[PDB]
Amino acid sequence: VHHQKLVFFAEDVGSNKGAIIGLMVGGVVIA
Amino acid sequence: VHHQKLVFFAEDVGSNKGAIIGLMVGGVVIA
Amino acid sequence: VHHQKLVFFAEDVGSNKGAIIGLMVGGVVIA
Amino acid sequence: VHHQKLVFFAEDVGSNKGAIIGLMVGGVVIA
Amino acid sequence: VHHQKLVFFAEDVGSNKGAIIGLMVGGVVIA
Amino acid sequence: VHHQKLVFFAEDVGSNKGAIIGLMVGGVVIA
Amino acid sequence: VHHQKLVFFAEDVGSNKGAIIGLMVGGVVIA
Amino acid sequence: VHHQKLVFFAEDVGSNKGAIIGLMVGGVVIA
Amino acid sequence: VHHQKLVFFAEDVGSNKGAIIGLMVGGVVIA
Amino acid sequence: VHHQKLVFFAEDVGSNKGAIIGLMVGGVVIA
Repeated sequence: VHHQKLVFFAEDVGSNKGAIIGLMVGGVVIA
Repeated sequence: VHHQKLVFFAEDVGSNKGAIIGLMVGGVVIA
Repeated sequence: VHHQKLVFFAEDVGSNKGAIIGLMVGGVVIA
Repeated sequence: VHHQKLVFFAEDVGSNKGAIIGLMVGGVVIA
Repeated sequence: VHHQKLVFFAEDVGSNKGAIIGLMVGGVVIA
Repeated sequence: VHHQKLVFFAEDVGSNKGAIIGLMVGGVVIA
Repeated sequence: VHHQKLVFFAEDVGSNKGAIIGLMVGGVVIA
Repeated sequence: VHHQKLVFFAEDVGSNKGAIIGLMVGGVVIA
Repeated sequence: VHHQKLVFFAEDVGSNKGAIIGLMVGGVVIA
Repeated sequence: VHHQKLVFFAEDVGSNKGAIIGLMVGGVVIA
């Protein structure tokens, strides 16, 4: 198994007010 | 198995107010 | 198996208020 | 098996308020 | 097997309030 | 003239993704 | 003239992603 | 003229991601 | 003219990520 | 003219990540 660059942002992000997650194992993610 | 660039944003993102997830194993994702 | 660029955004995204997921294994995704 | 560019957005997206999923294995996706 | 560009949006999308899925294996998708 | 309780929701609403308006005077309401 | 309780929600609302307006005078309301 | 309680939420609101307006005079409200 | 309690929240609000406006005179409100 | 309690929160608010405005005269409010 080989994980790499799960989430990619090639350009600029103005702001983040939610949840940015690459990899999770449980649950209960609420926006 | 070979994971790579699961989520790609080639250009700029104004803002994030929800959930951005590359890979998950459980559940219960609520926007 | 070879996963790559599951979700692609060639241009700019104004905002995100829901759920953006590349790959999931469980369920219970609610918008 | 070779997955690539499951969901493609060639141009800009105004906003997202639902669910954008490239690949899923379970169910219970509610808009 | 070779999957590629399952869902294509050549032009801009105003907004998304439902479910956009490239490939699914289970069911129970509710708009 | 006596306006009261133009729109009533006796029970819980799961979500709103359209337009809920009690009273309007102009037009151009688009769902 | 006597306006009161134009929009009523007797129970809990899960979320709002559209437009909730009690009274408007112009137009151009887009969901 | 007597305005009062134009928009009423008797119970708890989970979240707001749209527009909640009591009274407006212009237009151009976009969800 | 007598304005009072244009927007009422009788119970707790989980979070706000949109726009909550009591009264407006112009326009161009975007969720 | 008599303005009072344009926006009312009877109970606790978990958090605010958008815009809470009592009264406005211009426009260009973006969530």
